This record gives sequence, structure tokens and C-alpha cells, in this order.
Amino acid sequence: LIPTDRKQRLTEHWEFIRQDMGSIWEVMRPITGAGKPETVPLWQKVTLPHCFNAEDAVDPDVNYYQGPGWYRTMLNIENPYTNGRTCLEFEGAGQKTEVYVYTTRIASHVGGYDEWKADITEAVEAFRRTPLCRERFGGKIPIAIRCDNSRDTEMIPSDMSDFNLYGGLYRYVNLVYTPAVHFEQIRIEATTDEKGKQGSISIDIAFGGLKEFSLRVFSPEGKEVNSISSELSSYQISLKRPQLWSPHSPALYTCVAELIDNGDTLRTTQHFGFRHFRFEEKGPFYLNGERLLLRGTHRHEDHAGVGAALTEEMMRTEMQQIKEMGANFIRLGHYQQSGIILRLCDELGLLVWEEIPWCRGGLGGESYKNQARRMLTNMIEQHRNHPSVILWGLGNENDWPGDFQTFEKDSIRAFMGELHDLAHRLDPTRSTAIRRCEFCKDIVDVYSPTIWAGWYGRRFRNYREMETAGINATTRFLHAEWGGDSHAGRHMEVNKEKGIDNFDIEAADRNGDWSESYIIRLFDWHLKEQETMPRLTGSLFWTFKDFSTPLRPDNPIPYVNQKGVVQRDGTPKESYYVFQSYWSSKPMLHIYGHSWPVRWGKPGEPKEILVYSNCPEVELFVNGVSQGRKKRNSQDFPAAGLRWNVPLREGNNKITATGYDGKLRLDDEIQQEYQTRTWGKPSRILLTQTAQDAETILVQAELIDENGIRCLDACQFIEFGCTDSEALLRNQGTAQGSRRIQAANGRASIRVNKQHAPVVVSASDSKRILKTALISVSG
Amino acid sequence: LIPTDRKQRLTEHWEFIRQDMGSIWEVMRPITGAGKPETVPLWQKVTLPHCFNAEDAVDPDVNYYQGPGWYRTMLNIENPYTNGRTCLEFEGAGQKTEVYVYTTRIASHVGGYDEWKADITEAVEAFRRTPLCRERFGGKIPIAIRCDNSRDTEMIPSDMSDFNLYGGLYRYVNLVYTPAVHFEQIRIEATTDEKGKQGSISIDIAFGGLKEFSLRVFSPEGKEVNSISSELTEISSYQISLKRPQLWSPHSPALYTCVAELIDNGDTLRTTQHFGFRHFRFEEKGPFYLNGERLLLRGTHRHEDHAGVGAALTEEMMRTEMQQIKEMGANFIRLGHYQQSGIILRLCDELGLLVWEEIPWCRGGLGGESYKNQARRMLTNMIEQHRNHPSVILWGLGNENDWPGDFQTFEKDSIRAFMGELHDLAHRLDPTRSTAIRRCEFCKDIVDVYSPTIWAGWYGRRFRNYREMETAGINATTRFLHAEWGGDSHAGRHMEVNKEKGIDNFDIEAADRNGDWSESYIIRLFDWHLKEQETMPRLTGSLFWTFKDFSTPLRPDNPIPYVNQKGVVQRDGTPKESYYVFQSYWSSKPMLHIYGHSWPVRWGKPGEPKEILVYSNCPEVELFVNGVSQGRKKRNSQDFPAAGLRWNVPLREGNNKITATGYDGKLRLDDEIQQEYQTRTWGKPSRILLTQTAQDAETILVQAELIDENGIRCLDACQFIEFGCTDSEALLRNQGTAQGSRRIQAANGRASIRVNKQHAPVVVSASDSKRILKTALISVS
Ligand SMILES: [K+]
Ligand SMILES: [K+]
Ligand SMILES: [K+]
Ligand SMILES: [K+]
Ligand code: NA
Ligand code: NA
Ligand code: NA
Ligand code: NA
Ligand code: NA
Repeated sequence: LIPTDRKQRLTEHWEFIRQDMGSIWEVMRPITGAGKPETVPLWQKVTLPHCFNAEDAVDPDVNYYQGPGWYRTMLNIENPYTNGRTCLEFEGAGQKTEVYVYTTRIASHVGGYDEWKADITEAVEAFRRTPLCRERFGGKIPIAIRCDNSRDTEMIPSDMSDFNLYGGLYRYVNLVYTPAVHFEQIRIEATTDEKGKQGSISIDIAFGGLKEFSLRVFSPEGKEVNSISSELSSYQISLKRPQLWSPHSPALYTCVAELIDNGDTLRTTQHFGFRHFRFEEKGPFYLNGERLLLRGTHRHEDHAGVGAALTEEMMRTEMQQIKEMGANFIRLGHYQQSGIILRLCDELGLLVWEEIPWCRGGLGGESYKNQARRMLTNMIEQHRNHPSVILWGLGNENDWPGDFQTFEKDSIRAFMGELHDLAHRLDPTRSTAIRRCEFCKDIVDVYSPTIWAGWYGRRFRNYREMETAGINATTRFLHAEWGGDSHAGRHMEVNKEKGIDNFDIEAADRNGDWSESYIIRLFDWHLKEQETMPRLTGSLFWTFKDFSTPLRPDNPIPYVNQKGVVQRDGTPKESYYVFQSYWSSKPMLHIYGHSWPVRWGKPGEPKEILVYSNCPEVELFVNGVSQGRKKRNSQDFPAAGLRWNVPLREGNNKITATGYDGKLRLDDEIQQEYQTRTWGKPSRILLTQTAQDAETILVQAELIDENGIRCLDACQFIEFGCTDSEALLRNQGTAQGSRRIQAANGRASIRVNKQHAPVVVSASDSKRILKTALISVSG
Repeated sequence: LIPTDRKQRLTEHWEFIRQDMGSIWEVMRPITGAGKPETVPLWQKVTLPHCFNAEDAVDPDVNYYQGPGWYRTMLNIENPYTNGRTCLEFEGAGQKTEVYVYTTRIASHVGGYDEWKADITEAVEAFRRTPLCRERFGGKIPIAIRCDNSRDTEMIPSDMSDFNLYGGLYRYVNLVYTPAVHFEQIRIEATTDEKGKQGSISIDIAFGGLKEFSLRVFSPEGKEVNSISSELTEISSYQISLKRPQLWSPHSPALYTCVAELIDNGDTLRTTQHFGFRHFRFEEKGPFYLNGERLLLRGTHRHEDHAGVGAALTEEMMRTEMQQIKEMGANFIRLGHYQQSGIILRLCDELGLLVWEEIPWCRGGLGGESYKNQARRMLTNMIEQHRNHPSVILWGLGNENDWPGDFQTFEKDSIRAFMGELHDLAHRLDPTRSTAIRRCEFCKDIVDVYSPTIWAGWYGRRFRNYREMETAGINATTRFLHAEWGGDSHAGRHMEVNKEKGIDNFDIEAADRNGDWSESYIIRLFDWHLKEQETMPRLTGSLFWTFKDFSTPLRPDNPIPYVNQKGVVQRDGTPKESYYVFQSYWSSKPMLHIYGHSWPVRWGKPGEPKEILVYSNCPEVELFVNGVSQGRKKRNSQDFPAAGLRWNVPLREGNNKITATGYDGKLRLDDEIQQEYQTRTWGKPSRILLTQTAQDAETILVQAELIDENGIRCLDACQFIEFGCTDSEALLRNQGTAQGSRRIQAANGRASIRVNKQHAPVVVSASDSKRILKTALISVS
């Protein structure tokens, strides 16, 4: 990662093909004529970032592609510094990568997630001394990059992992010029006492190549705190009463380094923050001396339609959405993530646990270990400036065997100790962590076991017991990963009849209906319990967003881990507002059931209604009749005391809530049908055009019994087809962008691109027991 | 390839996945529980032979897959011999292959077209001496095979070739047991003079391992002609005498048999070998003589390619196809650009087809040492593995080696040098046969027999220029043989003759770029060539390219995408009407074919007399139109076209019945077609109409029709048309055929696709690929 503020993202005018080529010459050779043998195979025009698996990760019928691919482009290289260096900078590419200038290989890399670079200065110059350069390419420089994500047992992470080992140039590639002498590494170590009285900055600058260079520090308010003019170094300064960075107040200082030479100015701007943190033995966690409850989530480098190839603008939206939920903490999946995410965590205010991808499978040979050592090193060195980061993780579920014939707790223990020592040698400032490896729990500073209350183990009401069992089983405890799957749009009516009700069950993984109705209770319970555990460090629920995993072909959305509170395209589930009503300080108000169109029960039966709100008082209205203004109280489960039991008319009902917080008044409204007719087994599929959009039409399939009652119970897979194989929005991994998807209360919908109309859309049950239904979509 | 009559084809219970795996352990590791991480990726249950590109070779929207894939299965290994040896035998696998017993690699191979084996004897043993054999697999043996057809410019053939470099175990794999001492090689050289007075049989036998052994030679009738017993020595040689032997020829493929037999521990190792007595000669500046008589070689080619299977042809499929060729009247075949399945060689021996077989040094230039060693190795394997076949008279050393591009250099002198090394290697290995190459003028003097490139009427000049170009080619080389000629035709596309810059609209230059790819054109081109060959006494012969439409990666935009359409039959073996042009000239079996069985709508002015051609080898043929006899006519090859069997006839608007009767002595032969005659002319295409014309118990045929704005069929429309379906598996697609293609150019305003009956009801859509017409739909009951 070159330190400079001037960089060009290479996003346009790339070609890509998803296979290996016969040689670099085959990649580079000229085309002698149309239809000649070298004009196949065909390449694709693509824009970067690009991912091999943008679609096939969630395609229900194929294994996501794991193999080589090539990219190529023509670059206009104009290094404006005399004797300047020219680099291609990779913010991230998976999994193995080779870089060529014309026919000469420049650099190679193993590792999907660290940053690295390729100095092309010499190859470029050499290419310019040949006639081919201007006679054939007209000045430009031919560049080719091979990316490979073939299965490799000796490379981390393990394919046993519960996520995709994406291939491609899925993080930005930058063209970077520097002058002859330039910055190579700017390390900023800010320290402060737990009370914030004394601050100490400490800047180490490593130059490349080998007149004065300046160094300025700025306060969060832009005030030049101090300047240094020096000469070609390390450096340390005291500060009294430094403004402290916290999730609540993510205040950031700035360090500016300038090299001036030949009248041009190499500048690099960087941010850092002062904060103190402590993981109390057998106790909670303190940030700048005050106990803080870590309210944590996870994210993967994954998104609908793009696989790993997210843009900056997408990352901003998502991180902003996570901040508005009220999180103050996040574990960045199982690998180093985009520098854009880290900078967002510094800017918005989220503490960070970032780990290397030693994730399941056991332990490999020497290059395996060297990748781990290298990636830990790269992660620490590339990210250490970020105030947000407080944990360096060393591995995840390393107790999970299977990638080798042997599994050796002693060898794993030894290597884990080596990594712990390397992290502390490299960055004393922070603590180490692993998750779920009982026989290494002592090696690290902060341990997380596996605790999935009500999902994989026990009932969610056993959380507090299991949590304290964990706090007592380890020196320093953090709870990484809890929650459970919900099929967005599936709901379930409470049935107060061998358990407190139908939601009070053990291990909903294999006993639950994967409805939002259940998980909303489970999240709710956990967050209530957390209000009365003053010695808990905190926890991180897995996970923020539905994401693709190769391990779940048969999930309600195939190949999608559905443990988000938000769909894979960012569309919030109703559980999102559960977290938001407990954790956010911005007043909000959400009636549960915006995505619940039809409720059921016997005629005149009073129906439960839950509101999730951080307002202290909310009044609810049913069909215009106030049902009473109630007061928020987290202990009155569920919904923190904001629940009613109201009668519903057969057919439509209008449900309304008004929220009060001081002078502020909030409002929300849903409409729901109430169905008193009971239903038999599904008998027909009804296709409806629900209409939707200036560019999209929403098609709904409906499972009904022989007398025409919707089967609000039905979970059958439904499959969509179409006379135009590009009209359906498919392979998104979402509720309305999947071609095969389990019904949600006997219902399944899919979007149709309007510009492709007119077409015919078909809907079938996957088991092919019902008759296929057809609908004409005109536009 | 081990000589024993006792071997087992492993066709059942294989698993396959089209990607590399993370290690051989990952292939072999056990399943710990349903849904556990090692449950993915998912594998396919397949039956061998199997090909990576069974469908995607001709899928119009993808590059055919070029990469690794894995097979795995469980074998009961019951070797019935004391210290016997167990081998997996590969009759062919592409392109690179690696063989594993459990986690141990056995053998590896580079080359997709020669035979090779892997001796698994010691690994099976060392594996049985482990507890996992009994505990986990219950005494059976786990086998895995990695095949790879990644692009590799240092591997022959070149990806510039006009065929797919297919991947997978597309030829049979055999489990084979032999004794500790066994036959390794059995070479049989039958020699006879050009009039068949005497015969000599030299027999060389090599043994692996290291008492006596037996050797019997049986006539083509089963009668023992000669017998020997001899002491077992590592290499042996025997020469047997024989008076006026039965001669092998295409017309009369008399085959002798040699049976070798070895006994130990009571068990009898036997191997049976066929061979043939024949004498042949390529005359300098002259023709070709078989058993003392000049014989005009009537040749074709075939690729190891077929609809729905890529290279994974079964033995039954090969029987059907070779018979179809023999019945066409060919006597000669060049087996594509590579060694082909031994089943094809046996069929050539048995039906009577002379053979040119070459190594896949095919385009691109010349690579490094590994590349050169592969060519030396495959030439060696091809000759050693097929030399006992009497059908084989020509070893080819390469094809279009003047085509550069796979490397930055192209060194004619280095190519000459390596070509000359290969010629010497072949003549050293097998002095009894001639070397050939095709299209490399700067090497043409090196080999025994040479073919230039000559495509009169297709890639150059007019088809009427054929004799002149053929004579030029015969004058320009010591021994000449015309390999490759003909041209593409879109099955079911035709064109009315028009006499208004040439003789008629079919008298054109270089139809590849200038023609309409109709059957009408190519039929005349084949007709002309064939009638010219009757007046060329110096011509050894030719091989037209090619028998059957086959997939090629080089033609994304062909009327059938990715299909080379120069066959006289479709990729599924459905005959085009050009198949009968050849048959009428070459077959001795009486036949009669009115041209136009696949031509449903003729056109022209009202009452205008319309031409009808008939392709028959019957001496006399009478045509009837609508019951009215049009005259008995005598067959005369030189009376072009249709050898004089042609009539001009009135057709009425509407349906017309056209019948023909041919007379061969007392054989009355009959044929009949019906055709509509359309006198209305047409504007540009404007609507697509769908209809169904299903006549099978399994399939419905759906037809798209391009019509003008007044409802008139556009009878010269060639637009690409695309099919879709509410059920993505109902359409019979990716076949490379006229009715099994998702996208295909219209054939006189018409395109059709088969629909699977079981999947009905569905809705089929048809569009012009350019999207200027509105999409059509039809519901299929
Ligand atoms: K998938
Ligand atoms: K791996
Ligand atoms: K293809
Ligand atoms: K090749
Ligand atoms: Na490795
Ligand atoms: Na392994
Ligand atoms: Na995601
Ligand atoms: Na090359
Ligand atoms: Na074929």
C-alpha cells in the first residue's frame, strides 16, 4: 500500500474471460483477421471491480466457479515525476493473482484479502524501447492479470468455510506514480491514558529510493497542532488532553507528510485517533476508563448481484445502515476487508475485530503457515493506524477438522502460539482473539466460544445462563456470533399452546420454521438480558446481512446464509428494527408486520401486535380505535412492553401507532388481512401481477387449497421460468430475486424487467406435484 | 494396451465434477454427516464414456469448457492370477490425465488420442494392507482420475484447429488382468505380391515379465492355415509361408486371424489378432494401385464428434456411422487430425475402408522440447498400436503446418527439420506404409504422399475449375492425393436455379464467402467433382471433407453456431440430400433419390417449367409428376447435372406429387416427394408464425415461419431465430442439428426445434436474434 494522496482507479475498458489461456503470448497476440482462429475464445467487456461469482454463488443449480480467469487492458502510462516509480496497486483480489506487462510476468500474490502492489516501472520502460510499443499499440501499455480461485487445500481459508472464496479483481486496482524518492510506510501510534490526560503520537517514516520534508498534525477541528521540517526517520510528540475517539464521538486527528522536490509535492494524508481500551479479567470492557457494552455485528464482503465486487458507494450505504442500527462494534467476517470499510469505521464510530482467514480445516504445510504469517503481518501493518481496530483475530473454528488426513491439536496449538507472539511483537497496542477452539483458548488475550442460544443449542431463554457459563470458562470473554436464520417475509402466528408457546423451543435450527416471527423474539430476548449483565464485555450477532455461502444448497434461499437482519441487497427485515429500538438513540417506531400481509386465527380472536420503538410511550390504534397508550419497558417481554391484543375484522384492518418522545411525535401504519378460513394442503398455484415499478413488474405465486384458501403454512420451494431467459431478476440471493425459493406463508414473488416485456412467466413447485401456472406480463 | 481377449469396460457408477479439487485427499475424504462442509461441491452420477463438452461445444452462448475435472468410483478388483498384474487401460482421454488409487498417483498421460495404461498392481496391494480398505470401503478400491483440457500452446494439437480439443474419459476405460508373464506386443506383417501369388507372415512377439507357448493362424473361414509351438523367449520371431492368400480390399475385406496362447498355473492367456494380405502402390506422377489394379480412392473424413455426446461415442454409435459411410460407397477415410478409437480401425478392417491416420500436429507452428516429444510419442504410439490393421495405408505427420500463430516465431526451416525427423521416424518404425501430410508447401518434398489445399468452388474459384486445379496439383508433386474438398450446407436450405456473369446463380467463385450455403449449391458442387473424377486416370483419389457436421470452436456465427456444416449428414447422423449424390456415384447397391425430400416449398412464376434432379445409380429412371409420366431417361455421369436424370416440369400452385421409378434389370425402385409451389413473391420478413408438427411418441416439433406483411413466406430468409421456453429443459437444444439448436439461421424462412413431450404443457417463444420482429409464442399441449 503506497502512501500517497494521488491515485487513479482503473475501472473502465477491461476485458475478461473465465478460463485459463494457452500462454501469455496467446493472451497478447494480435488478431490477423475477422473469423480467424485466434478470435476465439470470446472475452467479455467488464467494469472493475469485478467478481467471478457475481451470479453463480447463488445460482441454485451449479457449484460456484473455482478456477482461473484473465483480465487485460491497455494503459496510457504518463508518470509525471522524473525517474518516477509506476505501480499497479491491488486493494484486494482473489485468490491467487499474476500480473503481466506484455509477455513479462511482474508479480504474483497468494491471498484474497490483503493489499499488495506490482512495480511496473522497468517493464514499462523496456516495452517502450521496442518497435511494437508504438507501431502496434500506439503508445499504450498492454497489461494482463490472471486471477485464480481454484480449490487449494494448502491455502487459507478452508473451503470448509461458510462463505465463498470469491475469485477476481473484486477490489479496486489503482495506478500509482511516485517520485524517485517517496514514502514507503507511515506508521502512526497514538496512545493515551484511560483518563485522556496525556496523549503521545509516534510517527515512523520509511522512505523508498535513497532536501527537507514536512510533517503536520491537525486536531479533529482542523487546527494545526504542530509542524516539523526535518531532513532524510522516527518521531514522537506529547499531547495534553487529547480529544478522544469513541464510537459515540469518533474524533480523528490528521497527520500530513510532504516531500517537495523539483517543485512537485508528494503528499500523504492519514487519520488516527486517541483511545484507551481494556478487557477486564473475568469482567467487562472499558473504553477510555468507562465501561462500554460492545453492541456488535458482522459483515461479509458480499452483496446481491456483485459477489465480492462492491463499490465504495455501496460500502458507504451499508456501513451507514449499520451505524443507524445502533451498533458500536463489528467483526469484519473472517478476513481483512477493504480499506474503505476501515476508514468508514473510523469515520462513523464502530470498534473493529479483524482477523486472518485461518478459518476451519486444520493446519497445512509450510507455505500454508507462511501465508498465515504473511497475512497477519500485512493486516496489522496495513490497518494498525485505524483507531477503530482493537482486536487482531488469529483464526476461527480452528477446532474444525477435515482438510487433511491428520488433525493435530499440538501442532495447531504451537502455530497458534507463534501467531499470537507475532501479533504482539508487531503491534503491542492491541489484543489478540480467536473464536471456537477450546484447546487454544488460553493462548490469546480475548476468547469467544460458540454460544447460539435457541438456534443451535437450547432455548433462547437460556442465553443468560449459557453466557455466564462462558464468562466463567475463560479469562477474558467476548461473545462472537449469535442469532439465527430468518426467511424474509415468512411469519408465524403466536400460539399460546410443552413450552411457553410455539416460539419457546430448543434449537430452532432444526426445529424452527425459520420465520422472522421467531428470530424477532430471540433477538429481543438477548437484548433485554444484556441490560442486566454489567460484567459482560459485549457480543456480536452473526450477522448483519444475508450473504452467499456455498454450504447451504437447500436453504429457503439456496446458497444464502439467512442470518441477516437485512436482505442480501440491503433490504431490511423486521428484525433490523428490533436491534434499532434497543441500541439506537435516534427516536424510531416500527410496527411489526409491514411485510406480513395476511394474519390468521379464529373469528373474533384477539391478535397480538408488537411494536419495536425506543420511544418511552406509544399508542396503538386498530381500525381507528385507540387500544391504549403504553409505556416502554424492556423487561416486559416481548417488545419491551409495547404490545397489545386486539380484535381483527375478517378481511382488511388498518393498524396505526403514534410514538411520543418529549416534544417529538412519530407515526407508523400497516394494513393486514385477517383470514379466518382454515386451509388444506396446497392444491393450485395462482399467479398474480402485483405491479411494482417504472422498470420492474412484481409477479406473485400463491399456494391455495382445493377450496381456494391461501396455505399460510406452506414452505414448498417454488420455481420461476420465462419465455425470455433474461427477463427475470434472478440469482440475486433475495426474496424477490431468486428463481427457486421456498414459499413464505404460501407465497413467492419475483421481479420481471419491464423492458423485456411482453413475456410469459411460469411458476412451479419444485417437487412437480402441482400444475405449472402461467401469466402473461405485457408491461 | 495389453493384448488379451479378457477385459472389462468400466462404464457404470462413476462420479464426475467439472472443476479441480483442492487435493486428492479432498476427493477421497469421507462424509461426516448430511449437510457438513465436505458435502459440497456436488458431483454428478455419469455413465462412461463421458465428455466435458457433450453440450457446451455447440451451446451458442458460451466458450466450450477448457479446464480440469475429476472422476471417481469404487472397484471390485479380483485378479485371477498368481502375482498377476492389474491395469486400467485407456482407449482415449483428453487431454492430460492423472490416475489415482486412493491418495497415490499411479500414472499420467499427455495426449488425447492414443492408448495408454496405468499399472495399479502395487498400489492396490499396499492399499489392501491398510485397515481403511475393509473398514470404510468394504474391500473395494477407490479410483480417481483427473482429466484436463486447458489451453496449452506447448501441447498438440493447436487451439487454432477447426475442431474441439475435447475433455474427459470419452473413450472406454478397461479393467484388465494379465499373468506375471504376458504378451506385451504382437506385430504381424503380412506381405503379398501385386497379383496375390504368394504371401508371407512375419510375426514378432514380445513378453513382459522374465516353458513354451502356442501360435495359430486361421483363414478368413476359421480354418487353420498354419500352426507353431515355440519356446518362450523375451523377443521371438516367426515367418510363415502361404500360397495365393485371400486378399483384403475394400470390396472384399477378407481378414485372417492370428491367435497367441500362453498357459501358466492352468489358466490360458489368449490374444486374437486380425490382419490382411494386400499390396498397394502410389505411382510417381500416377494413380493408386491396390492388389495390382488401379483403384480410384473414394474418400471421406470423420471427427470423433457426435450430437449430444461430444467425443463420448459408444461402440454402437460407431457401428451405425461406419455402416452409413460404407453404404454411401466410400472406400477410403482419413480419420480427422488424430489417432481415433480402435473400434473405428476394426470397423474399417471389417467393412472395407482404407485408412489415412495422422498425428495431431495440426496448425500453429512448432513448440519446445515437450511439444516435440509429444509428437514423437504420439507418432510412435499411433504406428505401434494400429500397424496390424490392413485398412491403414497412410501415416500422416501433420496438417496445415504452414499456419502460424501460436508462438511469436515461425521458423520454416525448423519445421522442415522436425517434419523430416518425423518422416524418418515413421519409415524406421514401419517401412511397409507411406507417410503423408496436408497443406505445407515448404515441406511437401519430405513425405511419400502429399496433399495441397484445393477447394474448387468453395474457398477458391469455381467448382467447374476443379479438373484444372487438380491437374496442376498432380503435376506439382511426386505422389499426389487430394485430401479435403467440398463445402458447407445448412441442412434444409435450398435455392431455385436462375439462369440470368456466369452459367447460372450456382456458377460462382468461392461460395464460402459468396454463396448462400444452400444444399442446392453443394449438391451441384459434389456432382461436378464426382463426374470429373471419372475422366482422371492419373488421380490416386480424394477425400471430401467431411462425412458429418461436427462441432468446431472457431465458427460462433455459422448458420448452426459452432458447427462445421460440411457434412453430407447432420451431426446426429440424419442424412442431407448430398449424401445421395455421393451414393448415386459410388454405391453398387441400386438406389433412387429425388432431390427435394427436405424442400417443402418451391417457387417461380405461374406455369414456368421447374427443374427436378434425381440422384440414382439405376441405368434408367422415369419421372412422374401429378400422375403424368415425364419420360424415361438414361443415366450418364457426364451429362451434368444429376447424370442426365433431370426433367423440367410444370408445377401447379398448391401441392404437387412427384414420383420416380428406376429400373435395374428386374429391380423396380421407387421414390416420391411432395412439394408446394408458390407463385406469389415476398417482401422483407415482418412476422414470425409458430405451428406444431409433432409426430413422435417423445417429442413435438415446433416451427417458426418468417412471413412478409401480406402473409407470404419469405423463401430466401436467413435471419437467425432463437427459441425460448417457460420450462428451461423442455427444448431439445445444444445438439448441433437442424432441429436441436436454440439459435439457428432460417432455412428458406423456416426454423424448427424439438420439444420434449413429458415436459408439456409449456409455452415456446421464437424471436429474430436482431429483435426487430415481435416475439412469437405458442402453447404446447
Ligand atoms: K451456487
Ligand atoms: K483453501
Ligand atoms: K460453444
Ligand atoms: K494446444
Ligand atoms: Na500453499
Ligand atoms: Na489436503
Ligand atoms: Na451479504
Ligand atoms: Na504460446
Ligand atoms: Na460429427
